[PDB]
Amino acid sequence: SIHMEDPILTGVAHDRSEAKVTIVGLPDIPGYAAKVFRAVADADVNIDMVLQNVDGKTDITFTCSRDVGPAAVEKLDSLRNEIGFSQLLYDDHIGKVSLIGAGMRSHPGVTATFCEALAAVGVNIELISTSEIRISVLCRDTELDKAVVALHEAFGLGGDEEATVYA
Amino acid sequence: SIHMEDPILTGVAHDRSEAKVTIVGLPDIPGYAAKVFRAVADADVNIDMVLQNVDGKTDITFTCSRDVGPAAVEKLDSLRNEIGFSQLLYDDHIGKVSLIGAGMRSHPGVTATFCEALAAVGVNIELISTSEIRISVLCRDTELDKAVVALHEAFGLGGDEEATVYA
Repeated sequence: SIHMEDPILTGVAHDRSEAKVTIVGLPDIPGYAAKVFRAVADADVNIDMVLQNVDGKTDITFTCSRDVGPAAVEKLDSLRNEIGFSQLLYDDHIGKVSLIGAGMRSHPGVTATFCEALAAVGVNIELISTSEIRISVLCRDTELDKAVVALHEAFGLGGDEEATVYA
Repeated sequence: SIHMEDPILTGVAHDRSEAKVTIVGLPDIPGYAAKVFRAVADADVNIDMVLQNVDGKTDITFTCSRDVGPAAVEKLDSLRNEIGFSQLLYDDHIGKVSLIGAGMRSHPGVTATFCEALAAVGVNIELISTSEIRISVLCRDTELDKAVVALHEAFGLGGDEEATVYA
């Protein structure tokens, strides 16, 4: 489409078949995080919403599609000695809702308006990731439909044959 | 340039003047997270690497440029009653190193190779965010130069007048 000084919003996406994985109690020593990502690449699972958070320990979280969810954690567990973790967390009752677009990163107001919209329909955010081209949140599947609606409303979308330049 | 089935890597970026902000002890109730982002938008600070992690409480983390770092936390603190947090964390001795590109998200191996490269020069990852178009990590400023080098080496870049289609 239009593929400027204001952000372009091309749509609202949603995926109901999502899994959330947390590796708990990772040594904060160089090498260990890399093993986590190598294991996932070796197992051929495309991951998203990835983050690291803090003992001398750290946790890593990501999502992936449910269908490969169990394959992910198995691979991960098969390397419990080499990766130093104490626990693997798993949540397959969540879905991802997203604002797609471009140039979103210089306008933090978009993210705030994104969240204000979900809050207004009492949607709870479990994870959030943002980029130039996507703002995604992870929530329970029971709330995906009201989230999509709220987003469409808040941003004047749409078709989605519509795109918008939002101010 | 070239702006395919393999990822395009257009460069390695680095920014030494970075600040890391953590809002600690946020009520996991709809509305509060949105207040955090609204405060930042109101204060006109472009944020990045944003994440939410877990009591009934949650934490949010992000980065921004140092020059506006203190303005961020001030704004945040000015709303300590309305936002429910117990603590604000602040780190201005870190920098961001990034792999720029497109189509990176279907190849988790890139992220793993990214991390393997930093691990090999004993760089510690404090934050990581990934997208189709950027993989960034936050580390101490004392390690930025060796990180940039290691990345260039690992991915056959570059100029950066070079771009690569990596396999």
